[PDB]
Amino acid sequence: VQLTLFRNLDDKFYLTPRTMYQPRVATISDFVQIEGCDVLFVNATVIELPG
Amino acid sequence: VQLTLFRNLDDKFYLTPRTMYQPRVATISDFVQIEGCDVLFVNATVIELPG
Ligand SMILES: *[C@@H]1O[C@H](CO)[C@@H](O[C@@H]2O[C@H](CO)[C@@H](O)[C@H](O)[C@H]2NC(C)=O)[C@H](O)[C@H]1NC(C)=O
Ligand SMILES: *[C@@H]1O[C@H](CO)[C@@H](O)[C@H](O)[C@H]1NC(C)=O
Repeated sequence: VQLTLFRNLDDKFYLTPRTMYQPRVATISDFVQIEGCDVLFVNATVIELPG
Repeated sequence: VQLTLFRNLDDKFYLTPRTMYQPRVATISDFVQIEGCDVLFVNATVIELPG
């Protein structure tokens, strides 16, 4: 919960801390899969998902 | 070590915090592999291991 998720120009997902701006490439081990969604989530397909 | 491991009704492994009951599915990235076993470990086969 200490990381922020954003998107670069090429629409790749990146993570950064909030203490300093040190962006890194988001991988599949950085996420937890849950049943429901949210209205504030970003919509993406399996093609654009993190590797 | 802040998470508790348990089994759901379909014999699938789940992890939850001990501050609130917020269960989530356990993945292989959540585990550390060691040589030995204790007597209080659940017996399982490679087939029924977390995805
Ligand atoms: C997990 O399986 C192991 C392997 O069978 C069990 O260890 C055996 O325990 C019995 C008593 O229940 C002993 O008589 C055997 O000698 C043990 N075998 C070995 C190879 O150590 C273990 O008890 C099982 N654990 C659980 C929680 O069911
Ligand atoms: C995602 O799609 C849903 C419908 O499935 C829509 O209501 C929502 O506004 C979309 N969200 C974004 C961020 O585009």
